[PDB]
Amino acid sequence: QSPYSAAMAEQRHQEWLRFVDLLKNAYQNDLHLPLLNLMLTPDEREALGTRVRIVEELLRGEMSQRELKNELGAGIATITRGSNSLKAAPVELRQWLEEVLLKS
Amino acid sequence: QSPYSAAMAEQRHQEWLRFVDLLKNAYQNDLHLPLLNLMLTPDEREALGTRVRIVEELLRGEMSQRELKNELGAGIATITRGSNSLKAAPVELRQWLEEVLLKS
DNA sequence: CGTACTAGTTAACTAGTACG
DNA sequence: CGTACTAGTTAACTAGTACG
Ligand SMILES: N[C@@H](Cc1c[nH]c2ccccc12)C(=O)O
Ligand SMILES: N[C@@H](Cc1c[nH]c2ccccc12)C(=O)O
Repeated sequence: QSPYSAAMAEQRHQEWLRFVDLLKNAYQNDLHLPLLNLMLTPDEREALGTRVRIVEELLRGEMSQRELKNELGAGIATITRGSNSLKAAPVELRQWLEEVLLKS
Repeated sequence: QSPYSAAMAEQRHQEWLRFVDLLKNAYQNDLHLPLLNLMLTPDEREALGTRVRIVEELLRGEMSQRELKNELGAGIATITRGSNSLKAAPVELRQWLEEVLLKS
């Protein structure tokens, strides 16, 4: 009896993270932006602004349900379906989401 | 006309950067992955996946224009229109592309 | 008070061929 | 031999209302 893969690494990284390695070369300076004008599009930083704005504004929960859609212009399907993604993720790394709002 | 500084206007984009400061908090550890599962989508690693595939395979030039389409499945309009993006970018920061192509 | 949902229109990307 | 084009389809995202 002998296991195939278990010691050192359990999950294998093939695509999304070899991209996060070149991102840390332009994150020390700030050259991942002319790099994003060659491999992706302006529509990727258009959907980062309004998507990161309904989550950064929902987690506060003061004026974010009926009265928020008029300020930016993002429907009630995106503002409350962004809430459905929070209940699927785990709590050990939802905990880091608290490490980046609370300010420690 | 002027020895130092030419034309005064001042301009800054605040959307992709509210996402780059919180991305640097999870880049020191590695919690930007549960982060990409609740405010990005699985199509955001399918676009960083296949878009980093036609550029990292075009810049070398071995099997990335005609014989590539069957190996993964992206069509000839993405692997040849991705070449048109390089002709628009500048050489001062395309130079950093050499800082991460030669070494990587 | 809050959420979920039913109806409403837009956007990128994919695939095999045409010519320089 | 290396690029770009004609024709083909596959997902994403907006908006305003009603019920628990
Ligand atoms: N994964 C997101 C999908 C999404 C696309 N565009 C959005 C804009 C805002 C919020 C969420 C989204 C969700 O279902 O929640
Ligand atoms: N700006 C890119 C947009 C793009 C979308 N999907 C792609 C796939 C591969 C390469 C580029 C892309 C282009 O037109 O080239």
